[PDB]
Amino acid sequence: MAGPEIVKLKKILREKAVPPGTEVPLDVMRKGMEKVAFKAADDIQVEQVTVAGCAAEWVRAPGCQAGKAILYLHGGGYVMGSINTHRSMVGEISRASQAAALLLDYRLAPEHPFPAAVEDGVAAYRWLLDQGFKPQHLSISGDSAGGGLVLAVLVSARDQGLPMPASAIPISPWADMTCTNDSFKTRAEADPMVAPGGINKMAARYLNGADAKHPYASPNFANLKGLPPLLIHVGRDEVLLDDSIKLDAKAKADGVKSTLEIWDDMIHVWHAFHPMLPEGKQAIVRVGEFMREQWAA
Repeated sequence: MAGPEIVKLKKILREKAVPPGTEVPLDVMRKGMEKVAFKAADDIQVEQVTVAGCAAEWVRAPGCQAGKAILYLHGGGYVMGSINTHRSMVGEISRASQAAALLLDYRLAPEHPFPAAVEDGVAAYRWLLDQGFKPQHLSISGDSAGGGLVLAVLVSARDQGLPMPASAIPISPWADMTCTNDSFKTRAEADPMVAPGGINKMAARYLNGADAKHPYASPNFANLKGLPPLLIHVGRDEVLLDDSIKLDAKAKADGVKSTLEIWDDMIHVWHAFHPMLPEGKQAIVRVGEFMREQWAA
């Protein structure tokens, strides 16, 4: 039985979102998301770098432990989103985890379709390793499309004989490009956050004709064996619930140490609304603890 903050939030999201079924230009969507992006806390500091040909920032909250890093892979359907749209939540994750985060501006579709984002994520993880960061001091985290891409980067890295990080935290991941999961209807009406055709257009654009079941496009179909300990966050009120429930079971089957938390009443990447959502704040804290626990073990 729900908190007033998530209830005032859902209404605002319903009010401010584009009516269903309506088809918005890509560059309007890109600009929309840029332009309402939260501003990072004033005590977050940032450093521009280029990694594997991409723009990135090191995002450093206070408390950052020397020698630790998180590779962060932002959300946005694989077609939008940027360093700017995610700096605020990654800042808070850096805060809870006491580790600096590398926030990658990875290649976006449709200008760069799949596997470009995966090539970039793996190339960044490699670069982290060429910098000196030890695998046991690493973590990878990502929301939505960034959440799938986390798993995809691991399968791919692993497949290329790269050593796995200490932990991985997909947040509301999209790990099944087919979008055929039951929670797409059972959960439709409770979710203010995601429409498709909306989400289907994104997959169409990312894939550009490629197998929707490719392990690296959709890791719910991947051989997950060897992957590091996982924590998967998802909200009960998202159409993408089933992605996480199935990812979790996939990881379990494949011998992976996985932990699924389904947050009651929560929406898609409710972490991003931390400035006014007690639950956003709490779940980020939790992402932190998990990282440090696995860096503890």
